[PDB]
Formats: sequence, C-alpha cells, structure tokens
Amino acid sequence: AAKDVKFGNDARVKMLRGVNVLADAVKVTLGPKGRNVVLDKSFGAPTITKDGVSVAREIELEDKFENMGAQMVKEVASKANDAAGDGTTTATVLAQAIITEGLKAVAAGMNPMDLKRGIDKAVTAAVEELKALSVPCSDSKAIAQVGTISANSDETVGKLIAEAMDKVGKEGVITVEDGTGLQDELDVVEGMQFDRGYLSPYFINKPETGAVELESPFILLADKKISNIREMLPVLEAVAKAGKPLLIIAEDVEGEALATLVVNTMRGIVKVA
Amino acid sequence: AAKDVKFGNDARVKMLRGVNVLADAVKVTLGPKGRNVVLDKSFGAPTITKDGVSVAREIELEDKFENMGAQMVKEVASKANDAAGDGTTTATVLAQAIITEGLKAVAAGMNPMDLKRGIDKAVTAAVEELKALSVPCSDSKAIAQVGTISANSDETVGKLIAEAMDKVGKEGVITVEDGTGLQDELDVVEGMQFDRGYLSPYFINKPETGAVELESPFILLADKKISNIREMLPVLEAVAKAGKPLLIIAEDVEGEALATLVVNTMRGIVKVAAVKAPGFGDRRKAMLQDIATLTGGTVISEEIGMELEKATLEDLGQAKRVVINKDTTTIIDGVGEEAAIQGRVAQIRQQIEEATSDYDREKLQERVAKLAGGVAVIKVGAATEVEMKEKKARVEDALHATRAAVEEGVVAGGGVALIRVASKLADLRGQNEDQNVGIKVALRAMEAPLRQIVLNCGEEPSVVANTVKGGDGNYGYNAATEEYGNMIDMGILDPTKVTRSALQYAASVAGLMITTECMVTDLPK
Amino acid sequence: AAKDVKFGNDARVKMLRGVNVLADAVKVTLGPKGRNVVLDKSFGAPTITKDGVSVAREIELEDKFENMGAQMVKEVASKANDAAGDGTTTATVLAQAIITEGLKAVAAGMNPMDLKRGIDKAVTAAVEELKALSVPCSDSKAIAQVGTISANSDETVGKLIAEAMDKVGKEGVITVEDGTGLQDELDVVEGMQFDRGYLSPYFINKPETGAVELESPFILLADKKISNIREMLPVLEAVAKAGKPLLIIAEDVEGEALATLVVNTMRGIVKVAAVKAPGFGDRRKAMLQDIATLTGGTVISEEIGMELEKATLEDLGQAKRVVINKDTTTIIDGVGEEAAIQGRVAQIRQQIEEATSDYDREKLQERVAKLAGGVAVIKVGAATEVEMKEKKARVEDALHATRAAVEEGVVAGGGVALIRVASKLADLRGQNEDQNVGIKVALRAMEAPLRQIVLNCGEEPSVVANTVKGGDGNYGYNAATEEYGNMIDMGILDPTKVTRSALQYAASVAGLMITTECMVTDL
Amino acid sequence: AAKDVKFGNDARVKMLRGVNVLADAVKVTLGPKGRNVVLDKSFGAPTITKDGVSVAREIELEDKFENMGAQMVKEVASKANDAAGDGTTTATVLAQAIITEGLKAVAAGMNPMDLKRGIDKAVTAAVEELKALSVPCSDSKAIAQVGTISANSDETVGKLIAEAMDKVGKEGVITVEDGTGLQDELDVVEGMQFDRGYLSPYFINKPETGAVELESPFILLADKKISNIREMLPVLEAVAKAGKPLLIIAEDVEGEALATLVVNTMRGIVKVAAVKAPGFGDRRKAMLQDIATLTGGTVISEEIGMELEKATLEDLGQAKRVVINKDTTTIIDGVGEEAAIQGRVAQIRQQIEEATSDYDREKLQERVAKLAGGVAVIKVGAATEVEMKEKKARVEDALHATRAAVEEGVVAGGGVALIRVASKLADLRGQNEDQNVGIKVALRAMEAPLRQIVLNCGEEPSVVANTVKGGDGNYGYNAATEEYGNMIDMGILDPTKVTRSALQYAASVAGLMITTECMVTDL
Ligand SMILES: Nc1ncnc2c1ncn2[C@@H]1O[C@H](COP(=O)(O)OP(=O)(O)OP(=O)(O)O)[C@@H](O)[C@H]1O
Ligand SMILES: Nc1ncnc2c1ncn2[C@@H]1O[C@H](COP(=O)(O)OP(=O)(O)OP(=O)(O)O)[C@@H](O)[C@H]1O
Ligand SMILES: Nc1ncnc2c1ncn2[C@@H]1O[C@H](COP(=O)(O)OP(=O)(O)OP(=O)(O)O)[C@@H](O)[C@H]1O
Repeated sequence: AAKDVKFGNDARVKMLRGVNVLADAVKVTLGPKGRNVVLDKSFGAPTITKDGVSVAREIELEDKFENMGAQMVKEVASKANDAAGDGTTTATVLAQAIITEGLKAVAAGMNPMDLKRGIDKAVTAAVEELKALSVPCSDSKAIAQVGTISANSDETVGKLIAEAMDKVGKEGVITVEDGTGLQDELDVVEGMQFDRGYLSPYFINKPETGAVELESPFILLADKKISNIREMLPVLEAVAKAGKPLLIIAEDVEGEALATLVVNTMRGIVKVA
Repeated sequence: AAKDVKFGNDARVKMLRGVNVLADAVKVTLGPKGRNVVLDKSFGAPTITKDGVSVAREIELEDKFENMGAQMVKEVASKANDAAGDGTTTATVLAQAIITEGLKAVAAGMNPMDLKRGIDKAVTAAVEELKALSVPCSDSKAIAQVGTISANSDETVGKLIAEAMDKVGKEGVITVEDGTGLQDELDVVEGMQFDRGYLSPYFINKPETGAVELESPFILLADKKISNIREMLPVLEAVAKAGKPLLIIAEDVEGEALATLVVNTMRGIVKVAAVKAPGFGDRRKAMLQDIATLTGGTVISEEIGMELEKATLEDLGQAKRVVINKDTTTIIDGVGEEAAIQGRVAQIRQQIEEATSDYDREKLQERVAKLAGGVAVIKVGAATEVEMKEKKARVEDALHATRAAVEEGVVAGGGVALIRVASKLADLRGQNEDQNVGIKVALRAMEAPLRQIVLNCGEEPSVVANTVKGGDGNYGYNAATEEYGNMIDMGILDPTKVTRSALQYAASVAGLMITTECMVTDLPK
Repeated sequence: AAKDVKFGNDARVKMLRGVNVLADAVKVTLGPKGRNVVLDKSFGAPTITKDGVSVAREIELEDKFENMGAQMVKEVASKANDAAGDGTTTATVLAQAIITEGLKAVAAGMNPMDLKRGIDKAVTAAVEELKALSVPCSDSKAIAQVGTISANSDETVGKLIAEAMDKVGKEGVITVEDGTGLQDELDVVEGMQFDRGYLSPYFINKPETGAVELESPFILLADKKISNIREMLPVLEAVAKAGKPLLIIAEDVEGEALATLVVNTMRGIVKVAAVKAPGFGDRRKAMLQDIATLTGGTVISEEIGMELEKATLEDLGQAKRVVINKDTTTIIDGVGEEAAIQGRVAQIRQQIEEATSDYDREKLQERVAKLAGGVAVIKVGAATEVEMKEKKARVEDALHATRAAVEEGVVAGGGVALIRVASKLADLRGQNEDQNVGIKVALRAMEAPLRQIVLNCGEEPSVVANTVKGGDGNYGYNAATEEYGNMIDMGILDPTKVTRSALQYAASVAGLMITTECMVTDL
Repeated sequence: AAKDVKFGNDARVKMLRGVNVLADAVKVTLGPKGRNVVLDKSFGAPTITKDGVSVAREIELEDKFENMGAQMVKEVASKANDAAGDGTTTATVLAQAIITEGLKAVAAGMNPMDLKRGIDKAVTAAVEELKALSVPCSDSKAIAQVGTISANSDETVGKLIAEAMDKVGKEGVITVEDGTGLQDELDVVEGMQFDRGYLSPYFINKPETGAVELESPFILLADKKISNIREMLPVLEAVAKAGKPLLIIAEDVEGEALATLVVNTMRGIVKVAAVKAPGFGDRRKAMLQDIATLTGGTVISEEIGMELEKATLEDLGQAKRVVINKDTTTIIDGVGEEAAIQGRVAQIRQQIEEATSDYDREKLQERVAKLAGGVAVIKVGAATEVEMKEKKARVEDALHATRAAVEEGVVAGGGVALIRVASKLADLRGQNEDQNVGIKVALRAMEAPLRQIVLNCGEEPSVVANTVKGGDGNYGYNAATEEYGNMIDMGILDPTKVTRSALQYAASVAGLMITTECMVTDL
C-alpha cells in the first residue's frame, strides 16, 4: 500500500540507530572472550550462541528504518560470510566503526560522495597493504592452527583438516561426514566435484545443513534441457520401484519440470535433486 | 464507497506536497554524483539504487491527494522513459521546477490557462531551439560515449554497442543475450524484427526483464483470427509431445483463446506466447511469407482454405531464439535456409523495381532491409549471474538510448543543453503578463537539472550555473572530475531525443496539472 | 513571554485573514445601501451602528497574527476618524484593497519596499490631483447635500446642519447632543469655545467618546497659578455642597497636588474637571475676563487681591452644560447675564475700533466672532436609546463632513473622485518596474470604494465601475436611485479633506503592511 | 527549581535552533531590500519596524534551551546598539554565521577553545585591517550618503542630517522627535547638553526607549546638597500647583529621602526627574550658572544665601522640552531670555580671552561650543502612528551612523569592507590547526552580511559574493540598482565604528557560544 518517505539526516540517524543495534548485538560476541547472546526461540529453550551469523540473522527491528539499516548491514555481513566462511562479527564491527564515523562526519557537513571516495581509497590501500603483509599458509602447522581457531579453538578439528589437506594436497577435495564411532575417522576415495547449485531451494533435505546429502542414490546424466516432466515420468517410476534417492544432471531445467519436482518433493513420494 | 473532493488552492497545495516528495526522492539520484536511495524491500535486503525509475516506481504516499500528485508526476516520468529510454530523473526534476514555479504563480493569482499557454509556448520554442542545437551522432565515438554514459559510465557497454552499431549499420537490429564466458561476445546472424506486442502481460517469463525470451521454440504463422482454442488444441498437444516453447503469430486473438492460453500459462504445462500480425492486407501476407521462409514455417489463412486444426510439427516454423519485447518481437537464428531467404530477398527487390506507389515501395524496401541486414547479438560476459543481469539491463537501456541518439542527434550532456536553450530564448515574450510569467517559469526551470546535478556534487549550484551560462557553446561542469570544460571534448553527451522528450512531458504535465482545480478521490479508509 | 515567530507568506496570509475580517466588518457599512453592525457591550445594550470607526475599534481577534493584522488596519480607521471624523469606512476599504493587491504582487515576487514607494508616489500624485479637482463648497445647499450624504441620505440632517452653519457661520462651533423628543431640534444659544484639552486622561467620563460632559457645571477661573492645596480646598469645600460639578480653567494643571488625591477623594459621584486657558499673559487675562463675564463669574489675580478663600458660590460662574474634548473645549450654555454679555460684546467692539495693531485687531476680531457666533446645539430625536445613539453618530459624521467641506472643499461622491484621479494617473511611472506595479496597485485599489458601494447595493460592481470609468467629469453611479448621473448635480458630494485623508492614511499603513516578512507575537 | 541539563550536541542543536530563529527574524531586515517585522504589543498597536535590535529584543522562545541561545545572540544586537546604534542586524548575522560554522567545526571534532582563540585573533586582525582601510568622512556629502544608506535608502533623511551637521557642527547635539506634519522639519533651536544620566531606573517613562521626556518641564538647579525633605518640599509644593513637570539638576541625588516617597506620593500623573550635574566645584558652579541663565533660573548656593523656601515659580527656570538619557542628558529648548543668553555667551567669550590656562581655556571653549551649537530638533513627518515610529527609528539609525562616521570614519557599504579585510587575512594563521580552522570560520562568516543583503534582494548570493571577491578596492554590488560598481562613488558607505563594533561583539559572543558543552535551564 502507501509508503513512507524519509530523507535527510533524519533518515541517516534512523538508519544509524538500526545499524548500532545490530552491530551491538553481534559485536558482543566478537573474539574468543565473546559474551554469549541468547536468541529467544519461538519453541523450546532459547538458543544461546556466540555465533555472529546466528545472532545477526535473527535481528529485525520494530521501526522500519532502523530495521532496514540493520537489514543492509546484516546482508553485507552474510556476503562477507559466504565470500569467506568466517568473520561476520569482524565485518559488522568494521562496518559499524566506518558508518559511525562517516555519518558523524556527514553531519559535520562534509561531502558524503567525497567521504566515500576517501573511504574506498583508504580501503584499497589497505587491501594492497594487507596483500603485501600476508604470509603464505602452505605449511601444515598453520593450517591446523587456523582450523582450530575457526572452530572455536578446537585442536581436533584443525588436526583433522591438516591430515585431510595432506591427503588430497593443496587443492584437493575435502568433505565432512558423520561417523558412528566416538573416534574421528579419515578416508580417501576417488570422487567428483563440480561447481553447480540446486535448481530449487526446497531440494535441500536438511535446511540447517544447507546441503542435499543423498546416500546410495541413482544418478542420471543428461546433456539436454528437461522441458517436460513426461521425460522424467519413466525415471520417476523406475526410481520409485527401486526405492532410492535420485540425482539429476541436465543442461537446463524449465519451470514445468522444476515445479513438478518441487510438488513431488512436497508430496514425499520421491527424493529428486 | 463514498468519495472526497478537494478544490481550489488547497487541492493544488496537496498536489504540490506530493510532487515535492516524489521529486525529492528521485532528484536525490540525479547525475553521476547522485546519492543512493534505499528502497525498503518487503523481503530480504532492501534494494539500494541510483535508478530514478526504481525510486519513482516505488513512491506512493499515505495522503490520497499527495499520493495522486506523485502518481501523475511518476506516470509522466515513466512516459518519458518509454518514449526515450533514459532521463526519468531529468524529466521529474524539470517537472518539479515547472510545477513549483507555476503553482506559486497561480497562487499569485495569474490565470492558470494563460500560464500553461506561456509554458507550452516556451517549451515549443525550446524544442525548436534544441533541434537547431542538436549535433548528429553518426560517428562511432560519440555513440560509444553515450552508451557509456547511459550505462552509469561503463566504457565496455558503450564499446560493445559501438561494434554492434558498426555491424548492423545505421538502422540495424541489436539484441542483448547472456553468454557463458567472462568475456563479452558479439555475433551477427540473420534474423527478424517486427513491431508487435504480446497479447497478455502474463506471457512474460521474466517480469523483471520485461521480454519473453524463448530458446529453440516452435513458431506458428497464421493470418486468421484464433476465435476458438479448439484450433489451438492440436497445436498444444503437438508442442506438449515435442516439449519446447511455443510462439504464435496470428491476425487477431479473441477473449476465449487468450483466456485459455493465460490459464494454461498459470497451469505450467505449456509455454505459449502469442503476438499480433503486423502490417495489413497484402503487405502483411507477404511479410508473413518472409517470416515463414526465415523459420521454415507456413502461413495459415481462411481465404486460402488452410486451417489451424490441421497442424503438424513440420508445418510450424522454428528458430534458435525469439524475444518478445513490450511492443517488438525479434527472431534470432531461424532454422530456414539462407538460400531461400536470399531468393525471397531477390523477389522483393524485383517487387521494389516494379513498385510504383511510394508507400508500397518503402514497405518493400524496409522488408528487404530487415531480411538482408540481419541481427547482431551482444552476449554479456562477466563473472557472476547477478552482475550478468545488471549488465544485461545496462546494455538494454544503453542501446535504447544509443538508438535514440542515432535517430535524431546528440547534445552536450550535463544539463547544459537546456541551459543553452534557456540562454538563447530570453527574449521570447507572451501575449500578456500571465503568459509572460509562464515563459519565465519555463525558462528558469530549464536550469533545474544542472543545478540539481551540481547540488548532488556538493558544490554551489548558483555560481556553477552562472558560470555555465556565462560560457557559450558546450562549456559546462564535468561532475565526474568536478572540473569545468567542454563536454564534447571529454565525452559527456546526451541524446537530443531523451532531453527533448523529458522536457516535453514535464511541460505537458505541468501545464495540464497547473490548470487543475478539482481533485476527486475516495475517503481515507 | 514566549513569542511565536512567523515568516514570509505564513505571516502574510495570517495578516490578510485578520485584515479581511476587520475590513469586511467595516465595509458592510459603506454606501447608502450599507447595513448597520451590532456591537456587543457588557455595561449597556448592544449598539447598532453604521459608524465605520466604531466597528473597526471593536474588532479584536483571537488569532494573534490575525489580531496584529486587524490592529494595524484598525489604525487606518482610527487615524481617518482623528483627522476627518468621516470616511473611516472608505479609508479601511482602501487599506484592504492596497494590502490585497500588494500581497498579490509580493507573491508575484516583486520587491515590497519598492511597492511601498510606488504606492506612496501614486497617492502623493493622487492627493495633488484631488487638490486640482476639488471644488469649493458654498451656497449652503452644497452644505446640505454634504450633510445629507454623510448621514446615510438623511435630508433632515443635511438641512439642519445647513441651518446651523447659516446661523453660527461657517466657522462657528456646533455641538451635537442627545435629544428629548422624536424630532431633532436646533438651539442657537450663547456659549464659549477655545482650543484647549484636558490635562489628565482620568477625566474621561463613562462614555467612550473621549469628551467629558458636565450636567450644570460650576465654573472657576484663574490667571495666576495658586501654590498650595489649602488655598483652593475652601472653593472645593463650597463646591462640595454647592450641588454642581466644578470645572476649573487655569494656565496649566498639575497631577501631583490635584489629580492623585482628587481620584482618591471621591469614587466618581460628581466629577471635577480642570483645563488650560488659551493664550498667554494679557491675552489669556482677556479671554478669562470674557469667560467670567459670560458665566457671571470673576477672575482671581494678584493685582486684584481677591483670593479663592474669599470666593463664594455666587461670585463664581455657572453654566448649563460643558463638554470638554482634547482638541477643543467648549462651554455649551452659560447663563451669566444677557445685559452684561451684551455690554462686554460692545466693549470689545470699541476695543476693536480703538486698536490698530494687526495682532491685536485679529485677536479682538476672533473674540467678537466667538462671542457673536455662540453655540449651536442639535437635539438628536429618536424613540429609543439605540436609535438615539445611531442617529447621533450619523449626525456627528454629517457635522464632521460639513466642517471638512468648508475647510478644504468637495468632490464627486460615491468614490467617483478617486476613480477619476486614478484614471488621470494612468501614465504615472516610478524608478523601476516594481514601483510601477505598486502604482498600479494603488490605482486599482482606488476603485475599491466605488465597487464596495455598488456591492452593498447588490448590483454587479465590475460593470458599474467600468461604466463610471467610461465617462468623464463628475459623472458617476447614484447608488440611492441605482442609476447613472452627475454626482455634483444630484447632490452626492464628498469632502476633499475626508477623501484625501482616507487615501493618505490607507496608503501609508497598507504600504507599510505589505512589506512585512516576519511577525512576532505571543502564544 | 528543577534544572534540565543537556550535554554536547543536543545542547548545541537546541542553541542553534534558537539562534537561527532570532537571527532569521533579524536578518529578514538586512539591506535596502530588507523587509520590516511586525512586533506585537499589548499596550499599543503593533510596531512595523526594520530596526534589527528591536526584533532581536522581543524574540523570546518557549523552548528554554532555544530561548537561552536566542538570548545569548540577542546580546550581540544589544551591545552593537549600545556601542553604535546601527549595524545591529549586521552584528546578529555575523554572530549567526560564526556560530554556524563554529558548530560545524565542533561537530568535525575541533577544539572549541582553540576555535574561539582563532576567531578572536582573526577579528583582532580584521579590526586592524578596517582601521587601515577606513577613510575619514567629511565634505557633508559623505555625511548625506551615510545618513541615506543608514535610513533604508532615504535621501531626504540623509540631506536633513547633512544640514543638521552643517548647522550645529560635526560635534553638536541633534535630537530626533515625533513630527507634526507629513514632512520632516529641521529646527536649530537653543538648548543645552551635558554627559550625565538619571539616578534611578524608575524614572523611565512609558516609552521603552530608556530616555525620559518631559512636556514643558520646570527647571531647578543647585550646587550645594540640601539636607532635609522639608527644605525642598515647598519647591515641590510650588511645582505641585505650577502646571509643569519638575527636573532637578544637583550634584548627586539619593534614593532614600527622595525616590521611595516620590514613587509612593504620586501614581505617575506628572513626572519628576532628578539628574547629576557635570563637573565639580568651580566648573560645576559655572555650568549651573550657565544653565540657569539659559532657562532663566537661578542657582542656590551657600555663599548667596538665598534658600529653596524663598524660591518661587518665576525665580526658577523653565524649558519647552527635556529628554534625559543615561549616556547624555539634554535640555532641548529653554526659553530664558535671548538677550540674557547672548550676554552670557559674550561674557564667557571674554572669559576665554582673559583665561590662559590650558584646562580653563579648553573647558571654556567647550562651554562656548555647547552654547553656540544649540540643539538640532528633527520633526519626523508621517501620516500615521506606526509609520511615524518606523520612520523615527530609521532616522535615529541614520543619526547614530553619521555620528559613528564622524567619530571614526567610513568604509565601503554593503558588507564589501568585511569581504575585503577577509580577503586580506587569508594568510592569517594561529598556533595550531584548530585555531586556523577558527580563523577560516571567522573569514567565511565575514562574507555573511553581503550574502544576506543579496538574499534579501532575491539574487543568488553565491555568485554575487564570488564576483565581489573577484574585484578589489571599494568595488561591490549596489543592491538598490542590482548592479556592480564602486561603493564609494554611488555612496553606499558604512561607518567604520559600526562595522568594527558589530564584528567585535559578534565575534566575542559567538566564539563564546560555540564552546558550550552543557546547558542548564528550567523544566
Ligand atoms: N560526468 C558527468 N558530468 C556531468 N553531468 C553528467 C555526467 N554524467 C552524466 N551526467 C548527466 O547526468 C544525467 C544522468 O543522470 P542519471 O543517470 O542518474 O539519470 P537519467 O539519465 O536522467 O535517467 P534515469 O534516472 O531514468 O536512468 C544526465 O543529464 C547526464 O547528462
Ligand atoms: N446615494 C449615494 N450614491 C452614491 N454614493 C453615495 C451615496 N450616498 C453616499 N455615497 C458615498 O458613500 C460614502 C459614504 O458612506 P459611509 O458614510 O457609510 O462611509 P464613509 O464616508 O467612508 O465613512 P463612515 O462609514 O465611517 O461614515 C461616500 O463615498 C459617499 O460618496
Ligand atoms: N543600496 C545598497 N546597496 C548595497 N548595500 C546596501 C545598500 N543600502 C544599504 N546597504 C548595506 O546594508 C546594511 C544596512 O542595512 P540595515 O540598516 O537594515 O542593517 P544594519 O546596518 O546592520 O542595522 P539595522 O538593521 O539595525 O539598522 C549595511 O551593511 C549597508 O552597507
């Protein structure tokens, strides 16, 4: 319906209030001495965590403008997350510092475009200086150390990543699985990796894991577009008679086949990814 | 329900409040130093953009009267967008300036009808002066420059448009596609273009793209009206058995067939897109024969005896790709043999030779032109599918602005075009004091875009505008480097068509809406 | 206290709303078709008055900015009433029109100070054109016409004023008072007049007219200033049981040893007034002797030696009525002795015959003119109280208009003269374009009284104004007969002093009022 | 009382909002295109005034923090009016500009103490540059130009002031008073002036001007201080029925045995004033004798032996008018005897010829200068009351500007001089970077009066300021004709005292106000 327009330093201060709220919530958890943040869950016990990703993802404010400044900072925090894998709290703390001093400077009347030009000039110099300052991590010991630090100071995880990196070399493929035994296990078996995502987000069996894990599935290889699901009807019949998950590799998938597969997955009769 | 009327200067001030809100929101983004505007999205992250189109389309106010003043200015801004391809912010800034000074003058008691007569007199003189001031853009370098400026100062897009412009000549066909590689690609293949829109807006596969893009579709050619869908039932069965998108070209489509096809499209069982048959009579039939030759299809007519029910997969034409724009449909890499296309070209060239009527001869000439020149395809190359879609949109509207510059001309951008037009029209008078005030309103309001650009740069708009007025010719203020100079030397150019259309529609809405007294709307409920 | 501050067009439209309120209340009384306005009063009954200045004075608005606008325009009517006593409604309408057109021109972006200069130049030229266009008033028939037109087309009032000016002369004093029967009466009685005012503003009686009246006053005179209260207390003491209010005429009356304790002594049952004596030295002694002989009293002096303690009730003078005004103090009717009054007049006549100095001759001739003219008293007849006050106000307006006519002259009535002198100024130009716009504002506004008269008639004002502008000379539109004719020949005359003062004051105030950007008031 | 406490930028933005309110109300009156402001009054009609200091004074805001900001800026206009009487609007605009840019620099994180030091250093250097750039005023044509420009481009005012200084000399006393006709009148009458003030603040009359005026006062003089009230009661007693207000000139007047019971005795009908006598001993006796002869009165002394009880009304002096001000008390017109006044002037002249001591010669020459110069009285002609008050205020501003010009000098008008001395100070630097930022704040603020004048014209202030900065010398932008030219040649001149005082006071107050972190007020 009708929509509210707010501009000027009033909009900037509403937005700054929002980003201050979000950055407070997630910057509480920064570092190894990061204080716990409790996300009050709608069901059961409230989840308590020091995960900046988990804390940031849940923040949304009652006022629309504060909410939406928080939304932008959270979105770029998640952009730094999936770009790297860690450092959401670091990204949000840096964002809060830069935005606080920047909007304070803009309220002092300095030109925001020139101010941004100064900011990105300085961060470009910072990026090149950091590249010059960077130390290679080809050795296994620093690999184990960074794997430890990333997993909340767990030496075992960094260790396992170290033997995995030794096993598959510098640019090999490493995949995590669940083991029945209490001890950690490591194996090397010939496999495949190719960079393609799922057609639909509903194909994920575990939304918390974020990946479609299928055990003993039938894999179909196709170089043609699946325009109609009638091509997939005998495949569905065969995989339902056999009774195993189904994986499909095709050139393109049109709206019809994808919608039918989404309906089938909602039905619970086949597992098709 | 019941409805609330407001008239007099009260309605005009509610209207003015609304147009001030909308024009503020969109004029923040004017120029290359346009400040970001954040559109709060109902889901996920908000879209932060400097696109005056996106900001304007988003604005709607809580008060009905302010809302509807904003609706009027937004609608005429979008009208200038579709007419030209760019310059919504320029159109809205001009509209705000003219409307502000005009409503102020009307509150000073001058006759609104005479004031509008002054406004449209001044803008008619401005259009004539801008035509006189326009510089042709037949050269490739200014074409690349305007393609760059249209796509937010991207030299690569202007470069690609330049090579496509060289490929297809002065009036050729250029179409944007997506490429797999990170590098940009350019190809030239024989194709088709005809100016017809989709039957229904739901036929668009991508509402954000706005065009129906079908890859390897079956094309049906018909010269008869599809009154019943029972004629399309065997076609639907065949295209569902084959499993490809379907394109339909027919004379007319009635409510029954269109409704059934729309229902099928919500069903998701078939991809059917229908377009009208362009042209009329014998010219229509001949060009449909040309399209059938291009795609290997067959034209179905009631007068011949051929029926739509007797449809086989061989009879329908086929092509590698088709794209249906708002009112234009193009075909890329048709299946039909190039030798048959050359034979058809020779036949219509002999038709040109035997042509005696000027209209028929020019129709045959444009037919042989579209059959012989072909279509250039620019495949966007980048790393991410996201930036793929933004660069595809940038190439689209940049090439639209580029062809706008090509068809009419180009003038030194940065708003100095209207500045020079205003400086060269200071002596235009009106038949009385009211029309004279209208002239003065329009002349002082043509300086609004340059002032707004400079204001977004943070400088003082008054001194910069006075210095630009003091200079003569193409001398103005480069906002990008924040330095003065000649735009043509430094490649800051705007199509004559976009500035002319923006000014014309801004003056149109301002004159049409200054003379508004009564403002009827529903009660706030 | 906290001050609300408004800027630019906000302040200007609040001002204009207040001005429109006040000037519409005033303007519904303009012309012979003008309608009376009922003014509320708490102490007495409501007053149904057609007097413009009364309505203008009593307009006080709740909205403080509109209140300031109304007060500034009310100053126009007050100053017009001060200078002329008639034409307050014309002055207010002209002020409204100048304000409206000037605010339109300001909204058109024109410079307001230049508009004020243009308005003032146009009005200076228009006053010069009125002086050129003015016709002297004489024959006592033009006087009757002026009186009738000034009194809402009341011919009896015009004839009565004409008879009064025929009796006491064109410069003799005339006093309008409440009547006794239904009919107005003319009494050419013996009295005194002198241009002096009251010393203290606390001498104002219950009426708001500003002139204090005494019922059968007791007259005391002096040329040498007394020293102590105790020398003058016995006189008051005698007056304290005389029965008659006391009026003292002296050189100059203090506040310290008279005013404070004369306020503190009584609560206001019977009032005591003190006034200055005109002239100085021998002349002042001469007028004091003349007034004492007129009232039958005596003058205390150092040379005589007779003292206020020795003065009795019979020694001092007595009058039937005295009305004191700031501009001029007049003793209405003093009994004295008619034979003694005649003897004093004759003695002053041989004083004229003996004297040869120009100053002495002119002052003695003023003395004999004042003594022979006497006082004309007009009894305003009406059936009820509010009708009496309304008719008294109309007769007062007629009197002031006739006096303005004899002082300065007459022109065409019904705003025709302003129309003509505006037409004659169509070529007037200033230093720049904004001043020319102000001149045009003034010229357009000068048409406003005529259009307002025609509006009060109910006819279309624009066609009538265009018709009147079409002709020339004293041709205009008689509102009473709703038809076109010669203004002078049909008897509709306006005092040139009244019209000139109205235009000047409206021009000054409105040209100041259009130039305001800010207004500062309370919350 | 509960005190609201605000800290830092909250207090600073509340202050700035109040400052913007007051300084905008003031700044809409700047320049020849400046517009009047309507001030509400309860006792009288609203005053339409262009006087900047008045608009500054009656700004009082509801928001207590904004009120405090407005009061601190109002101090700028009040001090400018005190020192110079003109340029209050310029002072307020400069104060606003310094406050605005200094608060911007504070929000930029710079040290406010250092900003204040930089501002004060820049303003000291700018005052030196103004002294260097100042041109002496003479020829009586520059005087007319100064008067005209100071009075909103009123050439009649400038010519009248020029004639006044040509009559009574460049150092003679001139008094501006309410006129009687529509035209201003010049009266070179005989009077006295002396630099003394009123003893008690309860002597202030109904006008808020701070100078108490007396209508035909009665003069009493003394050199030896009296002891008891009873010795002086008969004099009052005589005055208590004389008719004229009493002005006493003595060595030093108490509050105990005069002021309390003179307040308690009368309620304020006729006012009594008491003032100090200039000089001491023989000099004080000499000026008392001179004033007594000017007014026709006598001086009581121990050596003479004549006592106040023996003094009568005829023995003491009398004047036509007296206006008493704290800075200088002037007797406007004392009748006395013209032959006696001439004889006293001649006697003082042979006293000059006989005397040879430098102090005696200079004081006797001051005596003859005061006696020969007399008093210039200017009757401010206007049609109505509010026009009279506005024109009187403008003529007062012109008078104060001309006096400042003859005291100190003139510079280019229209803020051009401030522009030039800012350009000459572009190389000025302080002890650190924050002081340099304060200097830049001051220099940018000196451009503000010119840009505000141009804004009141309605032109683009930035291009006009840049054009004026482009030129050199007295080249500026004549706002009246909206054209660029030599400021001296077309006569736009500003008193160097006015400009220097405005800059100094705006600098001091604004440099103090930019440095506030906290504000403590009521709830
Ligand atoms: N470097 C530059 N210096 C000066 N003016 C420039 C420069 N680059 C672009 N402009 C001007 O800025 C305007 C372009 O602004 P912008 O791209 O934000 O919007 P638009 O072209 O008016 O339309 P839309 O917002 O609908 O895309 C044009 O008037 C163009 O001439
Ligand atoms: N019969 C008439 N025809 C035309 N004009 C008339 C007639 N009678 C009076 N007038 C005009 O009307 C005005 C007098 O009306 P009115 O007395 O109500 O107003 P005023 O003189 O402005 O002052 P006030 O209302 O205070 O007495 C004058 O301009 C006079 O010329
Ligand atoms: N015609 C003119 N052109 C340019 N500047 C002018 C002109 N007339 C006056 N000025 C300038 O305007 C100022 C005078 O305006 P104004 O009198 O309103 O303000 P002020 O001197 O600061 O004090 P105040 O408002 O209290 O009288 C001076 O700076 C003077 O030089």
